[PDB]
Amino acid sequence: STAGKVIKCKAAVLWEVKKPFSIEDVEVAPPKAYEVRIKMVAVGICRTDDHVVSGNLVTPLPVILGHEAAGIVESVGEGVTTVKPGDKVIPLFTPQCGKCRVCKNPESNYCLKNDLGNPRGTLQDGTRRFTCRGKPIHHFLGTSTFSQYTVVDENAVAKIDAASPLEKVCLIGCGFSTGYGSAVNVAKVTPGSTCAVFGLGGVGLSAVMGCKAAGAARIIAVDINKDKFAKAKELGATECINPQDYKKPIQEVLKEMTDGGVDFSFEVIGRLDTMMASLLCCHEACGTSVIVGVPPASQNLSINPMLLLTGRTWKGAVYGGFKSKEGIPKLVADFMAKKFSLDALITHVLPFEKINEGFDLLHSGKSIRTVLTF
Amino acid sequence: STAGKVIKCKAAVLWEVKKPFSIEDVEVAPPKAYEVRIKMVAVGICRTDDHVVSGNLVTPLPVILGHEAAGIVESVGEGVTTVKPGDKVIPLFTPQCGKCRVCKNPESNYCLKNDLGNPRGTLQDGTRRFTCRGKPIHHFLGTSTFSQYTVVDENAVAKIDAASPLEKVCLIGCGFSTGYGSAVNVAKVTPGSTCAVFGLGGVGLSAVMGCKAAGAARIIAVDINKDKFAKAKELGATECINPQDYKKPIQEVLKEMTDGGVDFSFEVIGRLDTMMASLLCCHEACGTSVIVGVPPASQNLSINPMLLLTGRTWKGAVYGGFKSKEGIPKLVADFMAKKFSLDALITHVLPFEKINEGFDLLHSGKSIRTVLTF
Ligand SMILES: NC(=O)c1ccc[n+]([C@@H]2O[C@H](COP(=O)([O-])OP(=O)(O)OC[C@H]3O[C@@H](n4cnc5c(N)ncnc54)[C@H](O)[C@@H]3O)[C@@H](O)[C@H]2O)c1
Ligand SMILES: NC(=O)c1ccc[n+]([C@@H]2O[C@H](COP(=O)([O-])OP(=O)(O)OC[C@H]3O[C@@H](n4cnc5c(N)ncnc54)[C@H](O)[C@@H]3O)[C@@H](O)[C@H]2O)c1
Ligand SMILES: [Zn+2]
Ligand SMILES: [Zn+2]
Ligand SMILES: [Zn+2]
Ligand SMILES: [Zn+2]
Repeated sequence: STAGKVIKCKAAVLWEVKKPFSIEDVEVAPPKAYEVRIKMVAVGICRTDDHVVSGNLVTPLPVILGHEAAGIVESVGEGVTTVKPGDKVIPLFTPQCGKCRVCKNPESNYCLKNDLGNPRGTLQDGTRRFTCRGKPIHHFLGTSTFSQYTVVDENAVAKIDAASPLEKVCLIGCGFSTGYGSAVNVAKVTPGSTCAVFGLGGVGLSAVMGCKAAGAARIIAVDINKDKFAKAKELGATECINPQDYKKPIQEVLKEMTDGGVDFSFEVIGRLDTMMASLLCCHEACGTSVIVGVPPASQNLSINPMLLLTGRTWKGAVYGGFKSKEGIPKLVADFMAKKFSLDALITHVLPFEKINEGFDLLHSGKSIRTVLTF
Repeated sequence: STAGKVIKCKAAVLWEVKKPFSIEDVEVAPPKAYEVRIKMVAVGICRTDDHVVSGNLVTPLPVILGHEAAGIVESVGEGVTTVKPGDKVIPLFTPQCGKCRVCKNPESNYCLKNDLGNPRGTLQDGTRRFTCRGKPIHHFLGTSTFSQYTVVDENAVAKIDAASPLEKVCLIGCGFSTGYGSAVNVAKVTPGSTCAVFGLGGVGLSAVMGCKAAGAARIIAVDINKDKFAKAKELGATECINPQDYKKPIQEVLKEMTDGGVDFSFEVIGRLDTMMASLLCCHEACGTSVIVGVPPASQNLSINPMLLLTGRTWKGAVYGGFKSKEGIPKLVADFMAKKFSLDALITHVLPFEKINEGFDLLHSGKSIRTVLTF
């Protein structure tokens, strides 16, 4: 078929920050050893991809973004053992190399092969694999799934049940794993808990579902766009509060209604002020706050150490604490076992060519998740 | 009798900022409903008392300070079931009321009857018990043990072993418990780990001891006053490193030396600089940083969220996370079972009358603990 030689296909290239997508012809080069070329079926538009086109994330340009996705293996490099041609996979946006200090810790998931800390714009081997009009293109977060084909490494590709719906199970690459793992795994939510979840988009609604899942007493979701409330209610929310109806700031309104702080506070928006509301609204001698939202580049918060001395614990994490290559297999098997549902979150399915339109529904706020089909 | 009514004795009166403490004559009105009037026998000087004098801790003046002590029950106020007269007893700078949210909740020890957070200088009910020169005097942290006699509340005092050598055992009243529990109880130092302790005065050295009791493998004790290292070492430190011998900042100094970050970092000092230094030296994808030192009056840190999004967990604590009425007798029981030695922390024993000399000894770096015997 194509394996061995190069494939020429399309992609939605980002050339300039604050500039639209260019769906172009590109040349995706052969899988090297311990790497794999995938053929996409469906990709999801996540707000982390919208942080690079607006300058909040700094990454080398030109670049082809994307990371919540699903596809089928077209070829394997030498000694690739885990997957084989024909197989179904979900590309992981943080790998599980198997050998590093982080990886060895049962409790850590930010493997030392990730491109989040300081972006290289390559694949672990040192190079790139894309060329457009002769100009090579950079790889986003290792995955680069906004293209009709992709080469990712063997330790960052997770195989899934060959009976999975690729057009639904794709949010398990970031959207769900992240939010759900924040509640379930990271914050260690207790049956009885009172949680406050700031932000009602596809990664936060999975934290609402996760809080419910763990046995929360009250789940207070916070947002500015009120059409978000309904869906959240429907997934596990006890009450929904839009901070615009208040005279006192929302950390006060949320404190008074829970007896001076919620048990767990989550911030799934990603902005410097709400990261403080989410610290101030938990209970001062027993709260916990999990930062989930990736913030604006180079900008700092100011906090007085007395806010933590009494006991609030502040933390955060990437991929909901789930070990990419070992955990996503499982999480897909739980989708399949009919244990939870991704259908609530996917609100529109546009073909790949409308990638920018999806980005406009994300910006106006009509989408929980827009899924792109190849 | 001693008991019955108002006692007239000597006390350590702080009438103004940065003043020497006068030893004047005060009157100690008898314990009301559910109160205790203890006679002091041994008190320890702790830098938190000192934080008031220097203005780091605004607390209302005139005042009697001291919260680290032992003595014997004298007159007990009507309704007390907890302790009776003659019991060798230790006061507690954080109450364990039993009934409040924090008290009910299995992890928090910050009882609401505290003037720790927000001060008031009285005993719980709102009134004060000492008068000097027809002027009424405030209390410090509901204890005020720098005095021959004091009136505590019932939910704030602990019953200990009638064999306990007051003079040494008094240290569990702040210094030991805080540092110990900071490792053993809240950082949760897992076995075969690497810990860093910044600061080597009474409480800090108990934090060194606690990390060893938990079973960590490398203990790095960072402190500028070299002299302390001899004790530190002998007590449980692996390598205590002094900050001035370096060219490079102590965070990265420790980062390289530990494969990018120590596992548990504690700051048992109070310098804002050091609270930051300690966060940055713990491992980005699973580091832990407990604040233990009391920051001076409203000097706020500036930090960027990315230090937490990868996995660091920042948090704080009072009383080793030990619930007061409970943990301190248990801990003293282990001390009576020869579990630790408080001899190694006590470096001077002054006659009470010398209160002023002991503060100087603190300020010099000659002392670890100084016991002012009554
Ligand atoms: N931790 C991770 O591993 C990880 C992975 C992916 C994404 N993320 C982060 O999650 C963030 C959220 O992503 P998303 O997928 O949910 O997209 P999203 O854009 O749909 O969600 C944002 C929500 O915030 C709401 N909002 C806006 N202003 C608000 C305000 N001032 N107060 C409260 N709510 C407000 C918006 O209306 C929307 O409901 C992303 O920015 C990204 O940084 C984190
Ligand atoms: N949370 C609580 O329960 C609790 C209880 C008691 C005390 N505290 C606080 O803990 C702190 C310690 O008490 P202590 O009696 O042991 O005081 P201490 O003065 O004896 O300890 C200070 C140590 O820090 C060292 N040091 C000073 N500046 C330094 C710097 N810039 N870098 C590194 N080391 C430096 C000093 O050399 C000394 O070794 C005080 O701030 C006190 O207010 C908290
Ligand atoms: Zn790894
Ligand atoms: Zn994403
Ligand atoms: Zn103290
Ligand atoms: Zn209480």
